[PDB]
Amino acid sequence: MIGKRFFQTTSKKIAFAFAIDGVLFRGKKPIAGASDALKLLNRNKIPYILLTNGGGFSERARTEFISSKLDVDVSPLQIIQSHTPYKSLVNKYSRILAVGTPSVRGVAEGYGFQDVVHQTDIVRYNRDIAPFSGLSDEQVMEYSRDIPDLTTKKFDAVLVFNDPHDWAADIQIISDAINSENGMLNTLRNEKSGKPSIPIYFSNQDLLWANPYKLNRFGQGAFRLLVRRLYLELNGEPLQDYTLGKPTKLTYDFAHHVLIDWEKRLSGKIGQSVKQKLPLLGTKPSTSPFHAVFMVGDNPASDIIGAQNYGWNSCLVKTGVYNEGDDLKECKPTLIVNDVFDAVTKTLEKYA
Amino acid sequence: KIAFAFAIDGVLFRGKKPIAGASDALKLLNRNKIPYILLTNGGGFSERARTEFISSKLDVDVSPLQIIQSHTPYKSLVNKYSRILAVGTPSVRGVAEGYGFQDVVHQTDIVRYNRDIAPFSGLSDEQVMEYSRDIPDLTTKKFDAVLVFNDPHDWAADIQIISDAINSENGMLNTLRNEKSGKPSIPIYFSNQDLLWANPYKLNRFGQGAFRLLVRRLYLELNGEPLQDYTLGKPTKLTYDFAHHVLIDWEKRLSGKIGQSVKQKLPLLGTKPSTSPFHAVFMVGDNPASDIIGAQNYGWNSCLVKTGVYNEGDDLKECKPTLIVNDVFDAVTKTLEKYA
Ligand SMILES: O=P(O)(O)OC[C@@H](O)CO
Ligand SMILES: O=P(O)(O)OC[C@@H](O)CO
Ligand SMILES: [Mg+2]
Ligand SMILES: [Mg+2]
Ligand SMILES: [Mg+2]
Repeated sequence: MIGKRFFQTTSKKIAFAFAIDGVLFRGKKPIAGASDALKLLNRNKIPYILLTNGGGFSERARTEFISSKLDVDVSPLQIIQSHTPYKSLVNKYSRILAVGTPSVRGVAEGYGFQDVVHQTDIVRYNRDIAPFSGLSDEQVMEYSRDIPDLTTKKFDAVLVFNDPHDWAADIQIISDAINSENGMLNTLRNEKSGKPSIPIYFSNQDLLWANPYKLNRFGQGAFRLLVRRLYLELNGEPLQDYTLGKPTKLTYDFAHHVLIDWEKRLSGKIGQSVKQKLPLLGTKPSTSPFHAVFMVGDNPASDIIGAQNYGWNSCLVKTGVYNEGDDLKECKPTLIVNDVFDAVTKTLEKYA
Repeated sequence: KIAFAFAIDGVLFRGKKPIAGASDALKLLNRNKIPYILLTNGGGFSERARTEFISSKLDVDVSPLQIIQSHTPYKSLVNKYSRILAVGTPSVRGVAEGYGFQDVVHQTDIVRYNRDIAPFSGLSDEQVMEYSRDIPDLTTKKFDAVLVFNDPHDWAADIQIISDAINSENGMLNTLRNEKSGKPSIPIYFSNQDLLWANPYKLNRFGQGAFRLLVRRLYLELNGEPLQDYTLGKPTKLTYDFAHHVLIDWEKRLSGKIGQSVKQKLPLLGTKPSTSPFHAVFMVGDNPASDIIGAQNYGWNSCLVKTGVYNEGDDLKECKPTLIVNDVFDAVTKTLEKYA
């Protein structure tokens, strides 16, 4: 690094994986320096991915939005959102309750799930299932659909894609499913268990996240704690669930595959028109071309501990969840810096 | 003298629909001049509005003076807390104002103020305009307490906003205190700990007790200490004492010792009645964890019905109803035939 320019010093490959909320954006507004940071990497063909516990729309839709806001080209191949690894569950669960904002229905169908039911479809079917739903009539008409065989075909899993926006209904409906008789709507099992009636996946355990507001807000990790609390109260055993998203090894392994394939494309070893193969859930990449990968994040409990457990390096920024002075617990970030631009420039200068 | 205290949900009504025999039961008590109150953990509207609705649907006369709702004893708090966050359905703002609280803020008024405070609020712009108000000095006047009147209908916002108040710097909006503690930044009251209740749906639904467990779980997660909260509603002693006073006074009005013209003095919170003029009071409820254990701990008798939360065969791992019966009419007829 020299002033604003980068200068390759070695053939050793360094890569970055960026969180988005609290690192590149707050809400829909870019963080100062975020555009400059990715422009520098693009200019010098340094591989990076966006590894975010956010979600709600398709990978293409989200990267097109980011590209336009940051004035830089980000490929849909560069992003892993919280629910992206759900692509690998499509052959496992025929009918899913896809929980999230109403846009997750389209995301789930796009991934290939055979029979997607959104939680608003159950409110639509019978308002009295969710007595504390806030949905107005206009919202029910926009969000929900009549579903064939809603009450005669079992649900096979609950997949939480992102945070839904009507939690008294969302929590009631999830609880109904995981305490049902073998996943049939309108049923309740006789026997208590730590094992839910059908499996339930959460894609993000972030208790807190940084949106436009000056104070950290609860995220899906908080939602998960709430579902779990009521499950325990009804069963007397903690809920056996599945978790994906940072800091899980499941998500880091998936992300690592994506990064490896991206670098092959970036370096011209693979054509821009070659379809990308979905990584197998639970598998470590065969190779790893990177001398180091730096996770750039704002949340010690997600980004930093996730990178650390995985064996990646990490930059902790101060533009999101973390404020200087906060207890890092067992986190030892490789660098702590003000913002994403400083993260990239200081990492390249030190480690490249 | 024998008296009755009825739960409403799962005993007299499922949602807005009367349970069969409910009307006949209260008409039987009226015909025979037997005093009763409605002691409910539901709420949302003023005492008068609720009893007018019940009177209409059951074709009987129920006085506003006969009901204690979850939040009725909040009337005793009006000279304690100037500005309150009044949480619940939008009608609870009006209930609070009617009670005499001086500066009532509903949780939707904070969503109106800044949508970014509640990123997972489901409120549409039309709902915000209908439910909320333009409160003066939301950010420069401290909140004095959080009072949960009934279940609100937008829990991601409602939980986020209550969490902000109880972790704030001394009640000021847009602040977060530096030190963790089991003591919330301002006091918080819940009016109903019912984990479950019976609405029109065939399976029991979560109630405010579930909402309370959720607020407490995130408070514990941020603070490492359990939340020091206040709780009212059945089965609490605070609510039963309050109801007992109301029952006493209603019987004095039913007989004639007190004239109808007389304004009813508010029972001060936390005090037991000086007297106890009833041979027996029977609490008629559907929920063992609320109605039955409440009456039992208070020293009242009880009838558990099967038209709400309880199903034949459920374990009653603690409480012992005096009678278990099919419905409210069987509770009334069987109790009178045996204990009157
Ligand atoms: O910082 P990101 O990109 O992982 O996203 C944070 C998410 O928890 C948003 O809910
Ligand atoms: O049976 P009630 O009349 O006390 O009402 C039960 C409440 O939990 C309803 O929210
Ligand atoms: Mg973040
Ligand atoms: Mg709504
Ligand atoms: Mg009841």
